[PDB]
Amino acid sequence: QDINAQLTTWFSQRLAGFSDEVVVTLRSSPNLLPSCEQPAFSMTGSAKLWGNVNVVARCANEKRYLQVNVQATGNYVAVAAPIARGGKLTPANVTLKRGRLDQLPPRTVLDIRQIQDAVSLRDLAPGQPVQLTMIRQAWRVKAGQRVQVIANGEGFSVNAEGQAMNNAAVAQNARVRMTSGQIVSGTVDSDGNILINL
Repeated sequence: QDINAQLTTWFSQRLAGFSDEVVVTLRSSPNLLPSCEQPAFSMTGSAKLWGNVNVVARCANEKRYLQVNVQATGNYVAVAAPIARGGKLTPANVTLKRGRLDQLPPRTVLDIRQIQDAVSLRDLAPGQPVQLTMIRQAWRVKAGQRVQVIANGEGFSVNAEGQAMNNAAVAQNARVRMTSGQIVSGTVDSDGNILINL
C-alpha cells in the first residue's frame, strides 16, 4: 500500500497521455526491495509500459530489480470497419476505442499519429486492435533529406541539423550524419524531426 501507492503514482505519471487510470502492484518478494522509504524508480530499457513490467529501484548505492504489475486503461486504435490487404487505415475504417491497455495484444497502436498514411498487411475485421505488425507505415523520413535533430538531456536541450541516412517511419529508428560528420541515431516523431534522449 505504500510501495503500491508509490508505484501507482509513479507509473500514473509516466503513463500520462496514454492512460488516465493506472493501478500498479508489486509482485516480487517484499524482502528483496531496497531499504529506503521512497526509492528512485528506473524503467528497464523501455521493455514494456504496462502489464507485468520490471523496475530498477535505486538507493544511492544499492540497486534492486523489482517485478510489478501495471493495470492501465486508455485509448487504442480499433478496426471500425472491415479492411482489405494493402488497405489504407482511414477515419472510415478505424477509430479510437477505450479499453484495458494491459489486456491488449503487443505492439497495439495507441496514438493516431503512428498511423498516418498506414496500410494493412492483411484483411481486418471490425473491433480488432490495430497492431504495428499488421500494418506497413509510410516513410516519414527519407535517406538524403536534411532533418532536424532534437536532443533533450538532463538540464539541457540540443537543436541540430543533420542528414538522414535511412528511410524511417514515425516512431522508427533513424540514423543521422551530423554536420560535424558524426553519426547519431534517434527516433522519428510525427513532425519528421529526430528525437534523441540523452
